[PDB]
Amino acid sequence: LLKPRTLADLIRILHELFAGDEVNVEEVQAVLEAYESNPADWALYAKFDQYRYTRNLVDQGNGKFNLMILCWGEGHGSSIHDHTDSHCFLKLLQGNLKETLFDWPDKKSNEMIKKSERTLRENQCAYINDSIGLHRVENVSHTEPAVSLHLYSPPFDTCHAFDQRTGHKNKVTMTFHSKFGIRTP
Ligand SMILES: [Fe+3]
Repeated sequence: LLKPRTLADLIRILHELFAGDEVNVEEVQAVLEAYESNPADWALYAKFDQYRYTRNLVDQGNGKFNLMILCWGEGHGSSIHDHTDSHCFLKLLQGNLKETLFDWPDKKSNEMIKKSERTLRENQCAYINDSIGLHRVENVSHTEPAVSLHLYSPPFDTCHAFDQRTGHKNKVTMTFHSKFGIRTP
């Protein structure tokens, strides 16, 4: 496990770590954390939208994981969501994100209430999966966009969004704003 000097080396070490069947979560998190965000490395993926956060595919991990860059304008956030029985690693490349943790709801319609919340700062790496809980990610800044590096394994095309007032969930199809630096139709 060596310190990645650049995004490209980070991706090379990631392919080595996911070469097997089973993920060593702590080692992935440690190496994502060790990568010191350099904007020159990832400017190509930092494609923003005025109305909501964008998902920008970087690498498909030989089918073992999706590595993608998310671009969060001021005030942009996600729904409360799950991660489709996959691992989710979330590293801050620039700015700050607020993460709010929720428990899976009862089957009785009730307001979802937060377990916790925390700020993720530049270069920190958060980890989550469905056995830990659900979560919402937002850029609450009024002045600074955020950029995060997300790694899901196994990859998934769809997830669930949760309505904070009832806990009822609906299915959501992930959209890509770009793939490999190329904007999608
Ligand atoms: Fe998430």
